Amino acid sequence: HMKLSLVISTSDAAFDALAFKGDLRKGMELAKRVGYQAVEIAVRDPSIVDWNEVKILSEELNLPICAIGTGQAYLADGLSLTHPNDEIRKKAIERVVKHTEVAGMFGALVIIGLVRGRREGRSYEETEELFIESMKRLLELTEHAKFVIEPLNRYETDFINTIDDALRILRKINSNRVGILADTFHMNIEEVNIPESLKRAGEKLYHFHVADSNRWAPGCGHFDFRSVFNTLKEIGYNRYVSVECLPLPGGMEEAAEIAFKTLKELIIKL
Ligand SMILES: O=C(CO)[C@@H](O)CO
Ligand SMILES: [Mn+2]
Repeated sequence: HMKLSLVISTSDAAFDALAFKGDLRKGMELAKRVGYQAVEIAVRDPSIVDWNEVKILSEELNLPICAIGTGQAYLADGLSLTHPNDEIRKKAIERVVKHTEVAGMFGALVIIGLVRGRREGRSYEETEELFIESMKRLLELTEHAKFVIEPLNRYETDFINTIDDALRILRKINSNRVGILADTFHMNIEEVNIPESLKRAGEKLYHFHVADSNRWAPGCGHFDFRSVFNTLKEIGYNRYVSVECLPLPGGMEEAAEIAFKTLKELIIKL
């Protein structure tokens, strides 16, 4: 009952509103043509996008938006939920609230990846406490939003690198509106035994990102997707499997097609 989704890259609408709209339309039409059941997007600042135009596009194509990424809020705007400057922490929370407003229009998950920030020379314990405070604030501020924490590899952050790191935090937050997003590219570096890590996540696995070991289309590296999909079946995972990969080999369209074929075969034989 798993469903396949495609992450589509979009230009920043502040830089070029027409480019954003063009990228989005092209990406959603590509997704539908290949066979994906939903798309996933990433936006830096939701306040500059016309979301009713996006919803019309989603309706016309019968293509839901299943998740909204937030990482550029950190990479471009320096906003972090654990920033040592409480003013920036507040601005980060305010930004992510705007992401939840968009997510509510689509029934989408809000991804908490890089926007959580890094240790920045501090103890893990302090960073974790600040993060939990910020997540609790986000939950107090929202009635329906659902969040997923994505463990990322050591080169992207030193805060939450493993599924176990995230499960520990979920137990402290204590809300079913926060779960885990596992990403096979990141797990290939950070997890000891990936099937075991996913069993530990269990019901807390709310979303799934796939890319091969080199972050190319699934099928084009050496990651063992077979064992992963066996485990997803065993834990009863029935939500989205979202392709978040480099446009390789051979560009965005070719990568999306290769990814779909690889994943579809695994799912159907499972
Ligand atoms: O995996 C992610 C976002 O899901 C980060 O590495 C940024 O691409
Ligand atoms: Mn990811």
